[PDB]
Amino acid sequence: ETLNGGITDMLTELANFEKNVSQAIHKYNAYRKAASVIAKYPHKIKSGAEAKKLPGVGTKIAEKIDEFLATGKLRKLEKIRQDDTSSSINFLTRVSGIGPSAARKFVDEGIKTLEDLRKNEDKLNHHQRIGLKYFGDFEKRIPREEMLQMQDIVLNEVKKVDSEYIATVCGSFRRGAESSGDMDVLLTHPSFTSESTKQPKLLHQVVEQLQKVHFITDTLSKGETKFMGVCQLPSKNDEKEYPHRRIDIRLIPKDQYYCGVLYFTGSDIFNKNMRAHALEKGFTINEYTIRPLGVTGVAGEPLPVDSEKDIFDYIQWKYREPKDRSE
DNA sequence: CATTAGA
DNA sequence: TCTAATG
Ligand SMILES: [Mn+2]
Ligand SMILES: [Mn+2]
Ligand code: NA
Ligand code: NA
Repeated sequence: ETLNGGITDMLTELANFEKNVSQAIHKYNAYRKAASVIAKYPHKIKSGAEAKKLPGVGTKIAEKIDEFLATGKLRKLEKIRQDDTSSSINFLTRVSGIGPSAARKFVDEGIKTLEDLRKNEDKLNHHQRIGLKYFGDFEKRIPREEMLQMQDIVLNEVKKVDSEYIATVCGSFRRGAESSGDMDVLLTHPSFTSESTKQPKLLHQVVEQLQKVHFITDTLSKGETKFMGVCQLPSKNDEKEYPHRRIDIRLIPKDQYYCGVLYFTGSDIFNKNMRAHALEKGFTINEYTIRPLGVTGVAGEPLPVDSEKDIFDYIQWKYREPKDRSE
């Protein structure tokens, strides 16, 4: 956690580089397990050989471990960091919609800067264009204070549309968080569950409403169950217009709402930890259900969940407010 | 690990 | 169809 801090960090620096700049899933995969292992190890790695004993660490990495232990730096790491080609990628990759693959390609064609990207908006698909457009606003965090106004709105339309809808803004926002990166709204409806062959409009009508009033200003991707767009709080009585925010809305078969809600409320840790406990307590949890465990090794049969509680009760835990689902 | 765009 | 990119 700090005892092997640099080691794991340099390791991941290295991994990440293989995957993005290079397309070496293997080495890239290599750096990763090593990094995973040395991280666990309970003692201060004092040399490559010591490290070497570890599963995943071989000669290649052991050698890096040394140079780093001796000189508080690393060649390849100095080399890479400097490398403009590789920096370029690490940068373009910041555009929503641009991933490594496209970053490489662009770069090759010589598009390295944001500006290059502008002069060449033509080579960019919708997502990435919108991504390019709001690059600035997309990088900004969401002051909770705004999150509240946003939530406040979405709820009203959702409802105005059909009183039946149930919406819950999940995420860190949910968990108290002072600011969030983007807004996740989980939605479901009684007339939509596990069997009942969809009702795509269900998702569609809200979107349309939301757009109707100008909260959604753009669409990145809309499917029959998961809409991914951009929103904005009405720039009041001018002088202060609000930054463009990322928003995601997803339809859930009402029968698996809370499971989802549980899940997207995180945190990653609260999750696992919740997950591991349900295991002892003879079950299993996942993005959509909780199935009692049978002794034959495994077992199924989706228990009936009516609120976040039921999940709790099932695994027989203490209902933990979202506020404390921090780990 | 699943849902969407795109070509 | 596959393959990229988000989360
Ligand atoms: Mn989020
Ligand atoms: Mn999200
Ligand atoms: Na070994
Ligand atoms: Na990106």
